[PDB]
Amino acid sequence: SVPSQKTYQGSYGFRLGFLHSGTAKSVTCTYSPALNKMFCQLAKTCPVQLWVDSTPPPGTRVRAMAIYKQSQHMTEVVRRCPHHERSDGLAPPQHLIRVEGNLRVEYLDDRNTFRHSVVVPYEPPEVGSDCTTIHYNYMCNSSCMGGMNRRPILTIITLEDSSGNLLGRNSFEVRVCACPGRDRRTEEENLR
Amino acid sequence: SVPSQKTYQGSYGFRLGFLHTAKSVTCTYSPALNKMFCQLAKTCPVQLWVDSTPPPGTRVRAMAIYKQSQHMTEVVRRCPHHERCDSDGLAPPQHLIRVEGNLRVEYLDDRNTFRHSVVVPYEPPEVGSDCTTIHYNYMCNSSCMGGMNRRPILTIITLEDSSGNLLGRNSFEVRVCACPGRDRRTEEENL
Amino acid sequence: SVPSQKTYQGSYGFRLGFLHSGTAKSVTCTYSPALNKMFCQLAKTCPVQLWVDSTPPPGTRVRAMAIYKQSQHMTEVVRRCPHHERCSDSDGLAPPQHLIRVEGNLRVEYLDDRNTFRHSVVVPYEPPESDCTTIHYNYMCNSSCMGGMNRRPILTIITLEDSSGNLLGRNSFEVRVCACPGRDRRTEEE
Amino acid sequence: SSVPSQKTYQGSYGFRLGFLHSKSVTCTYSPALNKMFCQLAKTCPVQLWVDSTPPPGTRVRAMAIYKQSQHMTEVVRRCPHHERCSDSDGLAPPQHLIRVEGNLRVEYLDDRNTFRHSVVVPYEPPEVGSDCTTIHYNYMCNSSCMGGMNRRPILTIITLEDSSGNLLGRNSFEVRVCACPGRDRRTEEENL
DNA sequence: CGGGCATGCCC
DNA sequence: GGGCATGCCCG
DNA sequence: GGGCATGCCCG
DNA sequence: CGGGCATGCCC
Ligand SMILES: *C[C@@H]1C(=O)C2CCN1CC2
Ligand SMILES: *C[C@@H]1C(=O)C2CCN1CC2
Ligand SMILES: *C[C@@H]1C(=O)C2CCN1CC2
Ligand SMILES: *C[C@@H]1C(=O)C2CCN1CC2
Ligand SMILES: *C[C@@H]1C(=O)C2CCN1CC2
Ligand SMILES: *C[C@@H]1C(=O)C2CCN1CC2
Ligand SMILES: *C[C@@H]1C(=O)C2CCN1CC2
Ligand SMILES: *C[C@H]1C(=O)C2CCN1CC2
Ligand SMILES: [Zn+2]
Ligand SMILES: [Zn+2]
Ligand SMILES: [Zn+2]
Ligand SMILES: [Zn+2]
Repeated sequence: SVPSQKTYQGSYGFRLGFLHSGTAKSVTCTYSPALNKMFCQLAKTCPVQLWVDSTPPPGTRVRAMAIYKQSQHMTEVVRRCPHHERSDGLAPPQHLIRVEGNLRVEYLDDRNTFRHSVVVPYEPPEVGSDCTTIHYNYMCNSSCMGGMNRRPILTIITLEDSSGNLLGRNSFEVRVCACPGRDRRTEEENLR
Repeated sequence: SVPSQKTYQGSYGFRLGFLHTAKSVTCTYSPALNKMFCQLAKTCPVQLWVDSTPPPGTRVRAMAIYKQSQHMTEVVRRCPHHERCDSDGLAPPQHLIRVEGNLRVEYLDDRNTFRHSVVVPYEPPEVGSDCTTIHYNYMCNSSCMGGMNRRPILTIITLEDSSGNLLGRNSFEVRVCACPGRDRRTEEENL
Repeated sequence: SVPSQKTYQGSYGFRLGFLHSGTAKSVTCTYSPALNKMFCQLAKTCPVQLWVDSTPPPGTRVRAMAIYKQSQHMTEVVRRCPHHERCSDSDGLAPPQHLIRVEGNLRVEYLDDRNTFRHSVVVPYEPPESDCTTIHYNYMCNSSCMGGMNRRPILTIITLEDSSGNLLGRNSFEVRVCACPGRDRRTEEE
Repeated sequence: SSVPSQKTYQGSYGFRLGFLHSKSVTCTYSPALNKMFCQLAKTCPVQLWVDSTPPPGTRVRAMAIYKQSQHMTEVVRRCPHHERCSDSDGLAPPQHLIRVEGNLRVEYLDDRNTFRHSVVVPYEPPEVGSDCTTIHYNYMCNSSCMGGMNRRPILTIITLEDSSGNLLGRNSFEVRVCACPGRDRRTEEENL
């Protein structure tokens, strides 16, 4: 079954935050609140903030998974194109989404659905901060032929206990493109 | 190594011909550039013109190479995406160049140079015709990532005997694109 | 014995020309007239123009050779550093030890001189398509490489030769291979 | 190549390392980073402290590995320039990064199975009136050497072993070989 | 930092 | 055919 | 000890 | 694009 994308704050008040990087043409990543859509470049750092009202228990994990947004493509596993599949020392070459700068990263190929995901332990924010940040990398362009092939995707962020039970969920659309600033302005202008 | 490009009409007067830039054209040839513009997997007719007919057993080989000397040693092959596609029943999935409509087509993977080539027997022109046309197919765009990767290529057409000895050679540049008529006008106007 | 660097226009009025690309920090190759010095990045295209008053005969060749500019280093052969001489930058035609390559010419020829041990690269002269024939040189080590040039400045000598090697003309220019030619040209000119 | 263990192991003899007290200085050790900053080919003293005297024939082996997990499987060796510099003392083969000075009983190993380099000397008990044994190490490449360590930080693994090579103890410390150890220690400390 | 264009694709 | 979608070369 | 030389990084 | 850091080296 297609994994759920429904927003769910859960008993810890789980919410996502994003950096507000603007729409300069050269911007490596930028988030559009009006679209709830992240625009980023291939393999560049894509910060995602985790916000909670109450700290989840030790053993809590944070999983990221991509699915196709269009209903006719939702049952197809999101994976890297054959060119980019051919790197780093921790992530499987087939996985679209990586976590950088975290040696506790763990990747999953699902036994039943064959979907890819990446999971890290939830770590509480630093003494001064009010949120925890994960540095994601997207390893294919949305336009990659033989891969996403111009099909829009969503990234589903799930807060899990140690057993994998759901504690909270949030999602956002992603476009991996060469020009995130240009493309965000173009789509937001097309809301008019 | 690097195969020869030298035009060589040889003992039989071997030369190439091409049919005769709108944005609908499946293929278009530029005499000014000696360059064929064609779309992926669409008919690319090349005419064989000879002054004298070659003997029975003569073969016609086609091979692609990169035009730039910095890439000329790299084997031209299909990109990873299209390699994973669309066979006609005989063409191996990694070969860039195919021949359509010839049951006697042979595809060669050289055991030593690793270069790909496609070979058909030479047929004399039909009654009333003064040339023999072979319908080639290019199975990747010049821009295909992980393949030609926007590098221009040349197609080398060689006339060979059954033993592989050279009888004649010609060549032409080729760009496999989505809008051949458009790119031909741009290149001819950027000179 | 050090190869000659004496400018000689010869019977064909042989001069060099360079593209004027400014001093932006990311410029891949820029020429300073005040210094007669080329600032370029490693393995990037460095255009050198050949200007002649009359077309030299067929068979004419164009050779490029690097020598150290300082007199106390002039007898040392300019070569790549031990690190770079082990890469795979091949290009299919160039020797791994040679500092200077020509890109985009299948008729390129490289020489290790049997007597002087010096490296040079030669291409056939081809008439302009332009008022000038351009050769695309690549320099395969930074001026600062340890065990190679080691921050010593070099001169590139361009010689026009007939098919037998006789001198038809000669010109030269200083070269710095660096990460940021735009920044370094400004610093050296200041 | 498989990565040698870095696990601290005091062993039956309570083996531990010590360092002398610390911008013109040739070497300096930072307790906050467990990191040694030293100059190329300069004396880098390392103290051996034991609670009990190991048996005769015990040896002390030093081996370098890259600290980052990405480069951990790569053998640490001298850059091509320094390997050709012929700056040998007469004992160390030119490819070895780590040398021992002032000990003619030194032995250098090019492991036939792992291809790792190491340098080993006999363990000498502390002299009368002393509490530790000092080995004077030399590092023959800067951390920044192109074609060698190439700005990748390394760890030095010191092992105590018997005559046959069996492990008796292990410690480790990060090391940066640079031109100005005092400047670079101050810089790295001040970034924490 | 990115302007300008290459190149697939849709109307 | 006009124009958009979307990557990238070189400063 | 400043401070420059110079490869590199970062968007 | 430049700003500026990393880092060997010079006064
Ligand atoms: C949104 C709802 C809930 O509150 C839980 C988790 C997700 N769905 C179904 C049950
Ligand atoms: C949009 C992207 C960028 O960030 C710069 C300017 C245009 N493209 C390629 C490089
Ligand atoms: C969400 C948190 C904070 O409180 C500040 C700004 C972004 N992160 C890290 C520090
Ligand atoms: C040039 C090509 C074609 O053949 C049609 C019309 C314009 N483009 C895309 C489809
Ligand atoms: C040298 C010649 C010319 O006259 C211009 C500038 C560079 N080349 C080609 C065109
Ligand atoms: C000067 C060099 C370059 O060309 C760019 C900008 C600054 N450095 C590194 C990348
Ligand atoms: C840091 C190093 C030193 O040890 C002295 C002073 C500054 N540099 C070069 C010499
Ligand atoms: C081992 C220890 C001692 O006993 C003195 C000499 C060396 N080290 C510091 C002081
Ligand atoms: Zn891809
Ligand atoms: Zn393809
Ligand atoms: Zn070098
Ligand atoms: Zn070194």
